[PDB]
Amino acid sequence: SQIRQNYSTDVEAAVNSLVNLYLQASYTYLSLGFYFDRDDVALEGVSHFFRELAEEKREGYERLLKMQNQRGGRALFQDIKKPAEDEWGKTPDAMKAAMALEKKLNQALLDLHALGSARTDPHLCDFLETHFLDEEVKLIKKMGDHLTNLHRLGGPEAGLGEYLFERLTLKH
Amino acid sequence: SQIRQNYSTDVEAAVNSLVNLYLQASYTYLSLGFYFDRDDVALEGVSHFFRELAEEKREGYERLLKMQNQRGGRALFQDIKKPAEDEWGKTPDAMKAAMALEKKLNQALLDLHALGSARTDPHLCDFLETHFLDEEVKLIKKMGDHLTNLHRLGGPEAGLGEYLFERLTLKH
Amino acid sequence: SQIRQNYSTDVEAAVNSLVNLYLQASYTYLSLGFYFDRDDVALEGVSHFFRELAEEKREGYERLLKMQNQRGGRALFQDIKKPAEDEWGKTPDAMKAAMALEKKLNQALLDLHALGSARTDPHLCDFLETHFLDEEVKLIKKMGDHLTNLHRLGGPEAGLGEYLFERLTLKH
Amino acid sequence: SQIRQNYSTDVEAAVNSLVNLYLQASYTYLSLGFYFDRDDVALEGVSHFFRELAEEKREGYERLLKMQNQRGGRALFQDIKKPAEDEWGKTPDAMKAAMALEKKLNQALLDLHALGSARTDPHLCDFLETHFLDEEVKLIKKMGDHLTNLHRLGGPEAGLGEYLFERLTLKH
Ligand SMILES: [Fe+3]
Ligand SMILES: [Fe+3]
Ligand SMILES: [Fe+3]
Ligand SMILES: [Fe+3]
Ligand SMILES: [Fe+3]
Ligand SMILES: [Fe+3]
Ligand SMILES: [Fe+3]
Ligand SMILES: [Fe+3]
Ligand SMILES: [Fe+3]
Ligand SMILES: [Fe+3]
Ligand SMILES: [Fe+3]
Ligand SMILES: [Fe+3]
Ligand SMILES: [Fe+3]
Ligand SMILES: [Fe+3]
Ligand SMILES: [Fe+3]
Ligand SMILES: [Fe+3]
Ligand SMILES: [Fe+3]
Ligand SMILES: [Fe+3]
Ligand SMILES: [Fe+3]
Ligand SMILES: [Fe+3]
Ligand SMILES: [Fe+3]
Ligand SMILES: [Fe+3]
Ligand SMILES: [Fe+3]
Ligand SMILES: [Fe+3]
Ligand SMILES: [Fe+3]
Ligand SMILES: [Fe+3]
Ligand SMILES: [O]
Ligand SMILES: [O]
Ligand SMILES: [O]
Ligand SMILES: [O]
Repeated sequence: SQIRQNYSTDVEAAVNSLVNLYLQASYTYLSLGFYFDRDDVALEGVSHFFRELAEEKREGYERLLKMQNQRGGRALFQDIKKPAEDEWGKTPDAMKAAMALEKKLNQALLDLHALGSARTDPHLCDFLETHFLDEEVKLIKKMGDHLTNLHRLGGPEAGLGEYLFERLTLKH
Repeated sequence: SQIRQNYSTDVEAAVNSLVNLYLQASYTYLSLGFYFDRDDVALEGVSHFFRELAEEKREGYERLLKMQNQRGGRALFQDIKKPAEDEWGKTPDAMKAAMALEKKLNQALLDLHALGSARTDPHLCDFLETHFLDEEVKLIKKMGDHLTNLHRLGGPEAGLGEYLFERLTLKH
Repeated sequence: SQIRQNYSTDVEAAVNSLVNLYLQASYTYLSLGFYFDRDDVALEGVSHFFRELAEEKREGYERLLKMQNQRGGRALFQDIKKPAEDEWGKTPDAMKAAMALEKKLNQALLDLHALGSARTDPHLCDFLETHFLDEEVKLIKKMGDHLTNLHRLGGPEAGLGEYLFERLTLKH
Repeated sequence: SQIRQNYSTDVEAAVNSLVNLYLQASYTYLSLGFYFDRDDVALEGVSHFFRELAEEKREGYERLLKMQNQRGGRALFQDIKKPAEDEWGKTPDAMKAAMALEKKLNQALLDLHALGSARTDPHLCDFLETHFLDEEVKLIKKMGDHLTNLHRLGGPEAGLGEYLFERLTLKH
């Protein structure tokens, strides 16, 4: 590139990888989104929650792609692996799947910050600090709070709790 | 003071004491406030309730400090004792702790009115009558009502009741 | 915590410590605030300056407590040590006390950034960088400017300078 | 009176006395007001301060007269004693005269509250508590603050301080 400066081939390839990971997470959220709208699941607020996460994740990869172009990197796409399940169980299960996905995304973000820090790339570090890390922290805190409210509503009287949580906590 | 008039050294020192008591109650409410926002407690409305009480208590001590200055008293600060617990249990427990704290504040207010009455200080008596006593009565009535609603929602099906009360009674 | 990730027990405890330090500074500012409103001190603008600092410091600890909850830390409170003086002298003295307090807060902030940097916690580093460090720099620069204006107004004609500075520099 | 109830002849006569005292204070403030507008005194803000006090004191006696009528008392007027001085010196002197007058008014108010308390007349006590006592406290605190600012501006460079205080503190 006529423009590339302080932009290591390692960051470029790790950014390409994080992009595939965002694409895959978006895809997972899409699947959870339509799943909770099945006539036999029918939890509109849960469906909305996950549709919104698919949308947020898309913004993630679009922003990584834009930063790749701005630094003089070359985007390279791989296949997007289908989501890990085709049925997602009940709200607690789905929510725990989502937690696990967000934890993996967060680790991948932290790993890429560590790497850019190690290649003294402060622009890349700042970029992640600004557009990604706090977003992850806030979102994980929110899923944790959700898991705590579902747990409190679970046990013997499981079905009623799931209805109430979707109705009184999730936006529909 | 060039300004002090009918202001006994006893009232002045008791006002200093009530100030430390307000500081301490504010501090207790702060602690209850963040506690109910822990990812493993996650009761936003309860957290809001107690944050608001911390704020109200701060107004209390600021008003006592201002009246101290207006009467020609000298403020004197002591250490603020940390709250009595670091974990606050469930909503009923926290609410009973709050009740007990408010009852102690009310007794301390009544005691200071008695004392100013005994030093024939009608300004101090009126000041408490106007800015403190009815506030205490209204607030204790509210915590009592809350305790009655939690009791009605308690027993075997404890977790569900706590969710509903936070959702349908507390402002979030 | 179901949510904690990359959050060292050292940062958590140092955050708890910084919280007690903010509580203590807020308390010091409260004391300076009412002091300058005594009928025998009577410098409304100075009183306003310090009341505002008490308020800002409270925002500080509330933000640290919120970040503690978001990271999955557990808040732990200690006693709040009373302010170091009960009488604060003249504006120059108070202002130098405030400078010293802000310098200690700044060092404690820098130390905690160093520590999170050493535990490769970029979220914590960014958090301080964003909500604390520049605030400290701006405020210390402002107290320094104030000290320079008081010095210029001091010396033989001390009392007049203190009146003018409160009237023509501080917001009342 | 067809209306009088729980209204002792002692309160009635003490209310008549407090009225003459308010009339006299109003008269004193009138005198201080025009004095500071003499071409050879020429302190507009000081003049305004005292004119305003004359006005406030008039409201005082009008309110006592109205309450006398409402309780079924009979107003009785005596002569109004001329003010104690015809020349009032400099701002510090006038302000100390005003302080002394307000202290005497406050004592007379406290004495009348004590008396109505002793005749178990809660209406009269409340009336004073509501329309008089806090007004006195606030005003004395304000004169004290003023005296502190004048003192700080006094000494060798007396004339300049008096100009600045009238210009930068008093409303003109
Ligand atoms: Fe959307
Ligand atoms: Fe969105
Ligand atoms: Fe967005
Ligand atoms: Fe969007
Ligand atoms: Fe399957
Ligand atoms: Fe950085
Ligand atoms: Fe509030
Ligand atoms: Fe409030
Ligand atoms: Fe309020
Ligand atoms: Fe408020
Ligand atoms: Fe414990
Ligand atoms: Fe009353
Ligand atoms: Fe009253
Ligand atoms: Fe009363
Ligand atoms: Fe403010
Ligand atoms: Fe502020
Ligand atoms: Fe602020
Ligand atoms: Fe603010
Ligand atoms: Fe001392
Ligand atoms: Fe940064
Ligand atoms: Fe930054
Ligand atoms: Fe007027
Ligand atoms: Fe008026
Ligand atoms: Fe008026
Ligand atoms: Fe008026
Ligand atoms: Fe004379
Ligand atoms: O978004
Ligand atoms: O409030
Ligand atoms: O603030
Ligand atoms: O007035």
